Amino acid sequence: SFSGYLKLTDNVYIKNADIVEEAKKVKPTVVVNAANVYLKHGGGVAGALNKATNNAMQVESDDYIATNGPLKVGGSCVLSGHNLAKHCLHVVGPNVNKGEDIQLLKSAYENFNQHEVLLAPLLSAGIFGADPIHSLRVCVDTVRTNVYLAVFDKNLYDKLVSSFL
Ligand SMILES: CCCn1nnc(NC(=O)c2ccco2)n1
Repeated sequence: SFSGYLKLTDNVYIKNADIVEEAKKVKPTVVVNAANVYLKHGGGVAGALNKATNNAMQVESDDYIATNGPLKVGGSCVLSGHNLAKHCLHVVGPNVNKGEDIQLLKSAYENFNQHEVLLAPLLSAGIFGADPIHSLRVCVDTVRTNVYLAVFDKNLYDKLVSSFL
């Protein structure tokens, strides 16, 4: 199962890890992708997860969008986890760099409650432009299921742990 995580709360754990390497090692039931509404996995966590699937995640995602149209900011869809997990839960956190409502971050984390255990990144962090300290606080105050957070950046991981209330 998951190893080397620091316990933050009853149900939230955190580790300085590359979520792709973590997914290949654990092969969890659910890996969360930091998706956009179009499921265009170009960069950040999405670009890295997609590259690890040899673009199979993008091919599956384009078929999903062709059939269903875009997701909502704050929404999600369950697709295959390919070689990384049983399932990938593509969750759209607000992208502050695109002027999206930061208040939708709680709605985005509510998607995690439909899964008993997940390997996940901090939503809206990184290239999505939100403050990761705020993302972690919304995560702990919203998610009730078991969430194993992988934070790629060591310096950010240390700041998140040392400032956690
Ligand atoms: C790229 C280094 C790790 N990192 N990942 N997301 C962030 N972002 C921030 O620290 C930030 C954005 C708005 C306020 O603070 N840093």
